[PDB]
Amino acid sequence: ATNPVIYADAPDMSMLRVGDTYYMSSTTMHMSPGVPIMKSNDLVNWKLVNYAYDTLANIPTMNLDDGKNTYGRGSWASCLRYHEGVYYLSTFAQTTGKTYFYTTKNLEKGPWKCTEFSPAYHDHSFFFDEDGHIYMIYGLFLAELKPDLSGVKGSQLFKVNGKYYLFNTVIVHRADKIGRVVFQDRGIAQGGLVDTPDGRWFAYLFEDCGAVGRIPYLVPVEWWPVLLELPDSRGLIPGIVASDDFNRKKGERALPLVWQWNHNPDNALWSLSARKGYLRLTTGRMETSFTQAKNILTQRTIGPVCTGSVSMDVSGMKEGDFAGLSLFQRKYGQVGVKVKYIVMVNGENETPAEVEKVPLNQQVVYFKAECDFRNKVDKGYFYYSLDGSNWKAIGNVLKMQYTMPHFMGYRFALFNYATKEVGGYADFDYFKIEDKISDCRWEDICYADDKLEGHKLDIYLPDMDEPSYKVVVLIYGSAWFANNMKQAAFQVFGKSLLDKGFAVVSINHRSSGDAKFPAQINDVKAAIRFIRANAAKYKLDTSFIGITGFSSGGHLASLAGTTNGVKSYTIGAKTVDLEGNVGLYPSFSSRVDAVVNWFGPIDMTRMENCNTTKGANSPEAALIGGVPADNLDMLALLNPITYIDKNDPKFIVIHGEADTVVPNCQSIFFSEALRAQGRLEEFISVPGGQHGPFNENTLKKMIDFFAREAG
Ligand code: NA
Repeated sequence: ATNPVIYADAPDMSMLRVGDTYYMSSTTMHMSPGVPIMKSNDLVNWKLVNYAYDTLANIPTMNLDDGKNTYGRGSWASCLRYHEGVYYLSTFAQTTGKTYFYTTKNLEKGPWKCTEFSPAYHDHSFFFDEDGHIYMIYGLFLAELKPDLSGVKGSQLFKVNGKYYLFNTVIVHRADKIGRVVFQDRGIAQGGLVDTPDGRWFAYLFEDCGAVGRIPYLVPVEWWPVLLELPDSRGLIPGIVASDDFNRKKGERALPLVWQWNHNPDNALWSLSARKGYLRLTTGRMETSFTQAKNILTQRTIGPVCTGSVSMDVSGMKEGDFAGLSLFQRKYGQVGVKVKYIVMVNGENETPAEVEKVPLNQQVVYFKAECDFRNKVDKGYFYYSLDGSNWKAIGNVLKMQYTMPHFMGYRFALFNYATKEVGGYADFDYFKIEDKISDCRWEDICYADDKLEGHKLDIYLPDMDEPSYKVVVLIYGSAWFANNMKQAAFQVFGKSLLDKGFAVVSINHRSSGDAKFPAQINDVKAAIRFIRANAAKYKLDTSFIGITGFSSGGHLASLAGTTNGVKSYTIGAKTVDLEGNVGLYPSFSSRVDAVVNWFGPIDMTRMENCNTTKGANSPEAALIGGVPADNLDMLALLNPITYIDKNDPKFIVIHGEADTVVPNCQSIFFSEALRAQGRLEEFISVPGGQHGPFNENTLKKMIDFFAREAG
């Protein structure tokens, strides 16, 4: 029984009481239907009962025609009143520069008598006075409305106890006929007064809580007003957001009130009688933009965490169509079946970005979208699935940002649109929403105390519920040039390790552009230090931490392997701090228990023709910030062979016979040095070859090895 009383995007509240009931209008801007009315009995448990209108206007901006929109605009702050048996609801819109008035004797069922006129009065608060005139404030200005509401002859006005209090930081204006600071706390502003039958006062207001949107707040009021002891809440399901099996009894609302379209729907192109138990979105138009697509169906996202889901059927789809689930704003995130490949897109940046792509060989497919708003971390994880339960992660994390436009919370979104060919369809069996979260995925976690992307890692647990998981780290091949390719490492190893029962931790390291060696190994050891220190939190059994990587990721994993317990080292004139002071957990161990090295470079003194150094242009020259031939000491210091001993971990080195960037010989140099001191478990020489083209058998041996050393 706490605040926020609604952890969801319900901005520009206009609230009132009528007996034992509470009512509240709201802003959804460019959604259809518009101006949602919500009912409550306790000020705590809310539910949608009605909307003021279906569509606002039949104009290109509102209809998403001719590449035009009205995102952020549409129906804005409304005014809700009850006077002598009739409910009175007003809003305005810059989308048509008009003010609209709606009246009914039953706020839940209707019907509405409607009127409209120009201009739009900005955040107007109309009021019935006991002098018998209908006033209206806005901006601030005062004026008198006509009787039949066909024209005129965050302001919210309330007369209490024969004094006029206008709400607008919150700033109340008192007056006897028709100025202080009353609240200044986390910018929780805009609203008015509401009383309880027993005479307790509250101020209904909202905060900007980031991605989730703009969330209602109730504050107790004492008497001037001076800004929870209310019944127990039962969340926002099914009041504000609900699941839908898309099954309808005789004469039932076709779409629960929880549903609102993006802009004016094309009501020709969706149906619930096409396939009984299924929603069928059909295409009408070829699009160049996701946000110019019609018949995107939506509910709100909810805090503090949430998860949406769907089941689809792709048989109907045509060449170039794209239908799935979205976390939807300007900076959106998709996951769906494009034509068939399962695909994620990340539209954070201007151009959309297809991240990962799996082929589909079924027609029934599932999707899931998670949201972590907890302390405004504001991240969206997408998954797919071919099955009821077995959820396969896909693509990067969506770093949600509350942008303007669309000036709205992130919504779940069912979509299906064409790029090449119209007529195709996509069935949806159900939509499912829950206030739970898996917490089997944390991406873009900082393992040092900085914002640098070089110091970011992604955690992944197996979804098989177990108190703790043994860890395996992934480093990426970049020739030490990338600080941002931990996502690529996951797509290669991730799934296979996860099925065996391993927690996976792909990490980033600072590029050779950012810093020079030993920055790269300093980072690896810091990521590991972080894992142990935060182990309890992410259910990580750090009795075992494996580590692996391809090319430079193999190099760094190997160098990590041989330097267990090594603080520094000195060859010739050159010393090199091998552990570092990157994070804030130097207390903890940077050890690893098992290494697998995929065709990593090792000895750059024999990198060229298995003999000599390379030029000042080669990746190793960039890594040390110096010309290899003349920095022969430093090349040995970053060589893992240097640090091999009997009590180092077991290794598995793997390398193709036709690898044209890192030769054969590098791995063999390493495996011989190891095996001599009993460290090499297995050297694997793939006849195929090539720097990556990594197969069923080689992959399976990685798993079986990590499993043997872990148990
Ligand atoms: Na050693």
